[PDB]
Amino acid sequence: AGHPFGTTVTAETLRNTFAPLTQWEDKYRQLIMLGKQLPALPDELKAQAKEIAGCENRVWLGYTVAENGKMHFFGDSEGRIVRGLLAVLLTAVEGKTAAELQAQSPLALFDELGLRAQLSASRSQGLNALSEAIIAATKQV
Repeated sequence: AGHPFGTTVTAETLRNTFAPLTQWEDKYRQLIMLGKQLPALPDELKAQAKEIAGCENRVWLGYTVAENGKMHFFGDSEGRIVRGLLAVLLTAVEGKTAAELQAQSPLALFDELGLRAQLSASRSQGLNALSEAIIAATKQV
């Protein structure tokens, strides 16, 4: 269930890493490299994840809550770009209480990385679906 995002990889290392990349294709590649750091979710735990759907790809997204209220998220995806975008989202949300996550948008980091400006429109529906799954999970907790 475990992954590096939030712990060994953070919003500020993503920011420092993406900031130099001015060619958008370099952002794209960084996005893909980032998603290769996401470990494979075994079919076992894809079943305990809610299936979220964009316009081209599926993502799986689960969560647990420690007793101190912190939420651990986990997920997987088949497309490499979508694995990158999911890694960015996990970096944004991992380790936060339900209270802390209803404070800003889950997708603010995608803007901060310069990623939204050039992604296809179709991505926005999957991103927005991810955002509302997070919002919904904080509602359940």
